[PDB]
Amino acid sequence: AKWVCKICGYIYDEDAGDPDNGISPGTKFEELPDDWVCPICGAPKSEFEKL
Ligand SMILES: [Fe+3]
Repeated sequence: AKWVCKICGYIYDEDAGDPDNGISPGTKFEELPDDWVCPICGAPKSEFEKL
């Protein structure tokens, strides 16, 4: 799945993960740490919408 940061437009792609911030590819959004935030704008998970 992809999820979009409603603040900045960043797309969290679960296939890509977010390895620079400790997230391996294939990590589902729901598996992201509570303290993970948009690596662009720092918005919390609450500001993401699933596409
Ligand atoms: Fe953002």
